[PDB]
Amino acid sequence: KKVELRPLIGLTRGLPPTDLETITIDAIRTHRRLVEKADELFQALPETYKTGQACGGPQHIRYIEASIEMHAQMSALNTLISILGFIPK
Amino acid sequence: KKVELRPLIGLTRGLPPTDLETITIDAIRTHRRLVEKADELFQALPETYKTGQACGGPQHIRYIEASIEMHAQMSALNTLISILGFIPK
Repeated sequence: KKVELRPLIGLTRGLPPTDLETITIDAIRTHRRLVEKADELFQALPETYKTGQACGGPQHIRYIEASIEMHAQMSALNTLISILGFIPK
Repeated sequence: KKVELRPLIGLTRGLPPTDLETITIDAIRTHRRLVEKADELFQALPETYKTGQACGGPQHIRYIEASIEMHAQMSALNTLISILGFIPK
C-alpha cells in the first residue's frame, strides 16, 4: 500500500507496534462496514443511476455520501497499512 | 482547494448544482465537528504527548483515531470544494 494521507505518518510516529496494529485492525473493520453500506445503497439505485445516465436526487445523494466516507476512510487505511508494512490479522 | 480524493470527481459527475452544494455544506458541518473533537482530545493530552516525547496508550490512541477521521474527511471536503469551485455558505 501507499501513503495516501501523509499527516498520518506524523500522528503515528514512534507509536508502539501493538498500538499501531490495534488502530489498523479497527480501521479494517471500519472499512468493511463502510464498503458494505456503500454497496447496499449502490445496489438499490435505479439502473439509470448505476450507468451514470441519471444524476441527482435524495437517494443518489445518500449513496454518494456513503461512497465518499468509504473512499476517505480507505485512504486512511491504505496509509496505515503502508506505515505498518503489512496487513494485520 | 485541490483534488485530494480523485474518486469523488466520478461520483459527483453531472450532479445538479444544488445537490453538490448540499453535499459540500454538510461536509463543512462534518469537518467542523471532527476538528472540534480532535482538538478536545489533543488539549487533554499530557504535555509529553503534545510534544511527541511520549507515545502510546489508550488516550493517545483515541486522539490519533479522532485526528485520522478528521484528516480523511478533510481530504474529501477539500476535493468537494475543488470540484464546486467555491466554498458554499
